[PDB]
Amino acid sequence: PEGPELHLASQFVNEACRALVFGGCVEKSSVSRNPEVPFESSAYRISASARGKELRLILSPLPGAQPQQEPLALVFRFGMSGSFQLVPREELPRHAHLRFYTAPPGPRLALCFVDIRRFGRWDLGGKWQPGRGPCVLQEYQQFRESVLRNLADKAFDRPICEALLDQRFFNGIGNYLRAEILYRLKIPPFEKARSVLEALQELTLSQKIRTKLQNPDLLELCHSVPKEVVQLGGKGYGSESGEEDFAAFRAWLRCYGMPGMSSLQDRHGRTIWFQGDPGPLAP
Repeated sequence: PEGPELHLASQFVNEACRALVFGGCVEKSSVSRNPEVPFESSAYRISASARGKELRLILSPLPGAQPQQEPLALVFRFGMSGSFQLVPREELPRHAHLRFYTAPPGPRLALCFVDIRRFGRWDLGGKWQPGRGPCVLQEYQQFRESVLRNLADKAFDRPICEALLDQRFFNGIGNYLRAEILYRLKIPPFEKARSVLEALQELTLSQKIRTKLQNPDLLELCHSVPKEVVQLGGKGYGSESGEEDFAAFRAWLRCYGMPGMSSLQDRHGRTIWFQGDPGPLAP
């Protein structure tokens, strides 16, 4: 999964669990190799936050809840088939590996982490993945400055398409986004990353409008392009509107997996999509 989905998923969890009160223990499927979740409360709330390709659940016991329980945070990485679903209690998905049950007041619902391929993972604690840079969606300015400040790093010796997948600098950017981003500026996927960014290393609003507005740079699109998907996905995550959502996503794509577009393999075996010249560092 990539940036936008984790953000939309975090949005779905919050709006769905806003008035919901959960109770009991956090159940994990026996087959799952992920860690058990030491947690038990008669009444607790579930909120979510997203950063890059990670989602953080926070379990917060309500005042008066028993037994005594400190708030617990869990960080998730979805993987190929990872997802969060809110389902009726008697209708648990076959591959729900982590479940949260609602308290007696109201219908019996279950917030489940569904993942048939078990590529997903979660870790106890609320700490994000070590070394991952600022979120390109929520922390744009910190993201931009971090990249420019560390241009001398060996990561930018790599071709631009490979550097975009580096979560240490482009946290939230994945396979389809890098294809769409590079396509907008028609930048060859195999140009030296530093070369593409060297020019970017204070203008007034009137000055930015006249020069910077109609000519967005690479880093600007690293934030605005996935932001287009967020405002494309709407409140579709976790709904029955799955079919119509993916239809809008397919129409939004301009390069990735599109007819007429070229495709190569980076050093990681990941397929990069582009149009025209591959670049001086193409294998």
